[PDB]
Amino acid sequence: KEMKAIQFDQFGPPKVLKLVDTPTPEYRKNQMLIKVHAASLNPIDYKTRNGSGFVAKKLKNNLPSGLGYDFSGEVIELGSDVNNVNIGDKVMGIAGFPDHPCCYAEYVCASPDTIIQKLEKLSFLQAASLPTAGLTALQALNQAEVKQGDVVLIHAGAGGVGHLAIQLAKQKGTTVITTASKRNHAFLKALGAEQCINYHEEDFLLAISTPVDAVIDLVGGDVGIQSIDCLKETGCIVSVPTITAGRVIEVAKQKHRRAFGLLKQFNIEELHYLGKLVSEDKLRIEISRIFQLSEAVTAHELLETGHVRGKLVFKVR
Ligand SMILES: NC(=O)C1=CN([C@@H]2O[C@H](COP(=O)(O)OP(=O)(O)OC[C@H]3O[C@@H](n4cnc5c(N)ncnc54)[C@H](OP(=O)(O)O)[C@@H]3O)[C@@H](O)[C@H]2O)C=CC1
Repeated sequence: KEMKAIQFDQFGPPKVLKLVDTPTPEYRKNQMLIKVHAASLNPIDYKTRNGSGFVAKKLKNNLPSGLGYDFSGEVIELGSDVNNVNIGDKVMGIAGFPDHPCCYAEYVCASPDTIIQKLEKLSFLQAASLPTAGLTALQALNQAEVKQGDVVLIHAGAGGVGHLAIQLAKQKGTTVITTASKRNHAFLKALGAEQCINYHEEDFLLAISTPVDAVIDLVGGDVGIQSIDCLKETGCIVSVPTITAGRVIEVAKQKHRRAFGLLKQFNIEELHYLGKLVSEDKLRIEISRIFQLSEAVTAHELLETGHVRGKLVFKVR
């Protein structure tokens, strides 16, 4: 009943992550046990681990805790009352979201409501890299009601959510403006960005010629606040980081502009859709580095720089 898993005993720097022997998750009669093949990293992982996030509030008196929500793998055990999944099925989805992060591990417990069948053409690494980043990109674009003709500014275009959002926005027929390092300019142009603003070189507002219909703000804080000034009268900002969502919405209200937060929800139909695109080479998931669980500290140090292009992923098997 043992497995290897990454845990942390205290909130702190990346060094607090440990590869630990731990029991296999318990599963209820309506849940399943999954042998994990792949699990991707998201910033929420390091914000929880350093204790800054809202999820850290709930785990405060409940450590040690695992980490990770995105996973890919094989169904090994099934509860008595699970009807539509079979043992041996290859699956992809989210586990333990939000209060029981657990995917940096060899086995996870999951509900059939938070997984789908992995398409055959998808690799396990691709399948584990998609759920959080992809569902967020899509639901942000939908919250902004992006249509063909619209101008869309996507901050942090080279990252996990961004690089997908750019591709999805291009496929919607929108003019895509984005912010990134000079180093990522060529990468983002190739994915469909019309303009890549080097945000180190000048105020990004100065680089934007005309009022924008939507801002997909993936940085938040003062960048999100600043983005309000480039919106059209009818434009809206979707500020995705949760910690400054309220602040950004308030300043938008004061500027008489529409603003939204975003809380990623699991959607079977959307993830089916995103996965199909990836299998048909119509949407690229950029996996910039593949780690073993043994390298979790290193992985988290890289992720916390805030300069990861695309996705980092653990190959568990
Ligand atoms: N509320 C929700 O349901 C969700 C919220 N999120 C949140 O959204 C945010 C982004 O997520 P994710 O895409 O995974 O993050 P990433 O770590 O993958 O994003 C890294 C990217 O950010 C860019 N970047 C860093 N600083 C700036 C800046 N000041 N201006 C413009 N770009 C910048 C970098 O570009 P470069 O190297 O070129 O400088 C890099 O490519 C996170 O804070 C995350 O917690 C994510 C998923 C769901």
